[PDB]
Amino acid sequence: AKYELIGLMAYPIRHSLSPEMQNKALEKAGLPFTYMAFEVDNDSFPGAIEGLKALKMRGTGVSMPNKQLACEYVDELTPAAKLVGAINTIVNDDGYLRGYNTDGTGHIRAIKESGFDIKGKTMVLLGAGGASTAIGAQGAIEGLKEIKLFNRRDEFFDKALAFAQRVNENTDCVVTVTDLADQQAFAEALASADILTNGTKVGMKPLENESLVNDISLLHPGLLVTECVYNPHMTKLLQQAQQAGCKTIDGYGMLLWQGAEQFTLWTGKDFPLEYVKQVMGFGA
Amino acid sequence: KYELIGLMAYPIRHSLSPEMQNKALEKAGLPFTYMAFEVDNDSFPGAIEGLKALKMRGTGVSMPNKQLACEYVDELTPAAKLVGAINTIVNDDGYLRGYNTDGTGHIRAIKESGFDIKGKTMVLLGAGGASTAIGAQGAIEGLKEIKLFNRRDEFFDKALAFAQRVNENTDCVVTVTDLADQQAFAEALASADILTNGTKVGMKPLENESLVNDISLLHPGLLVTECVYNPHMTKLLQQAQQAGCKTIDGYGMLLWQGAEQFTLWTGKDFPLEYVKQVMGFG
Ligand SMILES: NC(=O)c1ccc[n+]([C@@H]2O[C@H](COP(=O)([O-])OP(=O)(O)OC[C@H]3O[C@@H](n4cnc5c(N)ncnc54)[C@H](O)[C@@H]3O)[C@@H](O)[C@H]2O)c1
Ligand SMILES: NC(=O)c1ccc[n+]([C@@H]2O[C@H](COP(=O)([O-])OP(=O)(O)OC[C@H]3O[C@@H](n4cnc5c(N)ncnc54)[C@H](O)[C@@H]3O)[C@@H](O)[C@H]2O)c1
Repeated sequence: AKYELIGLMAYPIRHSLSPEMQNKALEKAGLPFTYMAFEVDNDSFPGAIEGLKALKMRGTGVSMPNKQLACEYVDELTPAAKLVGAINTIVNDDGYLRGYNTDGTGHIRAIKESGFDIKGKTMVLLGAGGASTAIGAQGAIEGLKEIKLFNRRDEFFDKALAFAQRVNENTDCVVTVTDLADQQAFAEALASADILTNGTKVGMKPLENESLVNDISLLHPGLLVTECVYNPHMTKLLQQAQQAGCKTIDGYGMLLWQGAEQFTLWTGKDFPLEYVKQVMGFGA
Repeated sequence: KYELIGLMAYPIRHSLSPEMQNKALEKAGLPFTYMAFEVDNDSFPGAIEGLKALKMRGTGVSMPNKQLACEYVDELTPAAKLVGAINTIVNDDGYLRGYNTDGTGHIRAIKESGFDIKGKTMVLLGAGGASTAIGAQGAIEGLKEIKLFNRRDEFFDKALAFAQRVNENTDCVVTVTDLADQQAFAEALASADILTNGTKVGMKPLENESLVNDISLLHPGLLVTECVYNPHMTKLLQQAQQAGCKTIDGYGMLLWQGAEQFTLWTGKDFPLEYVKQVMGFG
């Protein structure tokens, strides 16, 4: 009876790995919090937030299709989340709601944890969806000199443009958006890049048999390559990077660090990352 | 995949409901989790918004929201309408049903000892949540007469009106006597099968008293029930036991009340003997 509730507001909720990860981390540390998932869409989201406040829930993770909508229900968003226009985390600080995007802080935390310094580097970002804008937003916020966002001409292209505009106009980070079709612009981008980051669905099943990088000669050792895809754990892009001497960061790195960021936001304590890693079976 | 079952009250710190329900849930491996939420009259309406939006299976309700909660359910039981307060809400696809298991619980605890409430005469001490719950249910289930005594406080008037609702909707006879009429108390008692305390007397910081100043108001063979369960053995029960007469304690009510809630939420049978032992109610 002394535990606070932390939710997950989304629909569907069947395939989430947050519940087990947060709860196992919580048990390990013996903290007075319980994590539960709830089926919430755009129509019930407003009443769910009223519940969050009335019941004094500690917070809630947020997923499709409520991430953009949730931005309208918090009192405060971080500068990175305002760039993104979407949050996956809400923290209830005694009635005052703070909105965060731990996908961006997590991925950026995973990078730093490897001993890589973000400040002033050049990132070649593939995609402009939820993972990519969150990643680039935080990256800009933490000092990236430039971001060479490459996105095909699909339903996300204009999104890339506004994102670049927002990041450009609100940060000292220089973002350019280039059409993926221009392979030479891509070749020059990669050569000048310190980090290659895939935030697209390419690499994830069923498309598990492809990368946005046609030839490994396009990559150069010394380049750090990060992957958002965690299914499969070993993407084609990752294998290219490992077959080119590049240092790497897999999907599990972002997933675990992202979970950590949420955990600390809600508990104030450090996340037992190695433990959660083994317990969830992300080690093999 | 688990559904939430809450408790909406303030305070919540002392409630034994969370442990009982979660022990019972865990014993059967049921896909539900019970959790207490600190909620009062001002946050109750938003908390109900939350029960619907989050799709909770339901929620237990305790002070100070039992009366207010009746205005937030789509449907209430006949007993609940007589009491004017509920301790239980069940959410059936957005449709909310209110029940007062405190009534059914106490009555079930009585029937369970081997005693039949039909046609009997109960001397009912009190007019709060416990007493009106018990009286409502007891009346509905064939109680011939309810003689309730209450001091001249804020619950006296509530007692009068309560009596009226019951007297008007049941075949039960209910009277309201000033607890200060020591004579009527001994007399209206004299002819009684059941003595039931629903007041706070017996519970700390009133653990040294009883509303029974004499045993000659007790015919050892009589039935004395106590709502108080802190302490387990109240002075009113300690007298009764030494008096020789048979009694039903607060634990009986607590467990049967909890059982009803559990079955309403889960559809399963409550593991009462297990919870009893685990809770150390033995
Ligand atoms: N590791 C983690 O913690 C984590 C967290 C979030 C998302 N992800 C993963 O990251 C990936 C992206 O998810 P999201 O939510 O941002 O997706 P999203 O639907 O919001 O956007 C997908 C992006 O991929 C690009 N894309 C898709 N197919 C493409 C193709 N064939 N060629 C070129 N571009 C293509 C789109 O233009 C778009 O910019 C998914 O694999 C998801 O599983 C991982
Ligand atoms: N065992 C269970 O399941 C269960 C359930 C509910 C309540 N309870 C217990 O029942 C008792 C009553 O709780 P409630 O919710 O009905 O309280 P309540 O506030 O609603 O009503 C209190 C009643 O006690 C009377 N009273 C208070 N002090 C008195 C005094 N000094 N002398 C005479 N009468 C006095 C009042 O007039 C009133 O009628 C408490 O001990 C509570 O813990 C037990």
